[PDB]
Amino acid sequence: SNPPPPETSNPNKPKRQTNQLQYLLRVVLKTLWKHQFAWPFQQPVDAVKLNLPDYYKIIKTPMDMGTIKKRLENNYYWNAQECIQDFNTMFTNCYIYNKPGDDIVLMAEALEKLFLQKINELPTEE
Ligand SMILES: Cc1cc(-c2ccc3nc(C4CCOCC4)n(CCOC(F)(F)F)c3c2)cn(C)c1=O
Repeated sequence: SNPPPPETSNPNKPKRQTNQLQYLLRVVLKTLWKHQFAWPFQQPVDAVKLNLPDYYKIIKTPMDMGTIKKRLENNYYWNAQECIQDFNTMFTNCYIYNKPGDDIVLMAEALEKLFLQKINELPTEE
């Protein structure tokens, strides 16, 4: 079976809204989410559907943009670094699991190049 997805709401975890988190939702996530290659990354890796019985024996910290979108829209995060780390983990998971040269890796690398551009433009905290 698939594991439960990463949590997106937890009453015990404090949260805030900042201009950097709003930029991560309206600019960074929005740019990647609408990209032609977004869709393998728009929901948790479905190892059952994809017939990957080893995926969740290898990847300890799965992450995907559907999870990140909900985390931002429902204020799961305290700071922008947590969200940036989620994006970074999503990319490195892809590079750990897949063969170099697989199409999913080329897709990840195109999204990552855009992510890096957008994050360098992160606004000073207001
Ligand atoms: C290992 C891994 C896999 C994927 C990933 C995620 C979702 C995917 N949905 C499909 C197809 C399956 C058949 O029904 C139509 C959709 N593929 C297969 C085609 O993917 C491709 F287009 F990219 F080639 C999916 C693959 C996502 N990350 C992050 C992975 O590491």
